Amino acid sequence: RSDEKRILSNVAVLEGAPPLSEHWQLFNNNEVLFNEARTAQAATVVFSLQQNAQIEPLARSIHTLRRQRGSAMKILVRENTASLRATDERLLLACGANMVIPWNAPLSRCLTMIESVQGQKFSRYVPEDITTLLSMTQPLKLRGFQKWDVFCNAVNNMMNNPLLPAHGKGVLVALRPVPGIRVEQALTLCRPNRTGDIMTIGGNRLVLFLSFCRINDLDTALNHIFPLPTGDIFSNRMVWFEDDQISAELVQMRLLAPEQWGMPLP
Repeated sequence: RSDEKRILSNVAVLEGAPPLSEHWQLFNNNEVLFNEARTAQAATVVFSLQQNAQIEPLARSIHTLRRQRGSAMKILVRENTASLRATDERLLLACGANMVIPWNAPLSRCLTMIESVQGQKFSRYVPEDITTLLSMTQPLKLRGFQKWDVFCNAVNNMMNNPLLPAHGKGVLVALRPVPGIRVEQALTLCRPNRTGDIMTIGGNRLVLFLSFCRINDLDTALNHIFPLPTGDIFSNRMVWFEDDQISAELVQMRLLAPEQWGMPLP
């Protein structure tokens, strides 16, 4: 029947202690724990975080578990060594973890937090593609059309990522089509070939983000993405190439009603 009371945990979480009840099961590492958690349903899964190199493989495992097992499972990250940055915490929580047990919390407090998550159902939306999430902490790996909010999020995660270079992150360009063309039609002509080049449609504008592109190279970039001259497709264009200008424009973009958000044609 139900595995709601079952606790699957890496050995490191109990800091040397044996299983605390008949419900606890211990695993020598996060790989064997994850493989077991794959067959669980409503169980508590407690991964151990030792070093920063484990963040991405852990993000992938949490993501796989949340998407494939559903909302009943409680997925916890026990930070054993002081390593988790605020950005990587945001990533792990967005991938499907209910809670992170920080390093400075002793074993007794760790045990209190494990009991606190019981009966808690995961109600947050988790994106299907892990690259949508990894774009929070890693350079943009998305390409092509993205829904307005997903586009806004990816560009915003890029401006706020402290590991990225301060300069030349790319160019944000909002293109307005000529009277005879709808944005949905202009979108079918928008075919970027580079990873990091994404676009969206909304409020009668085609909005592109071109990674590592200098402002002087914008026309060159646009000539490669479109098979026809951009002057024949679009009447107007608004460009932002400085971090403050891009961030200021993402604020104005986030004000667009979902009824005004466009989607690609079938």
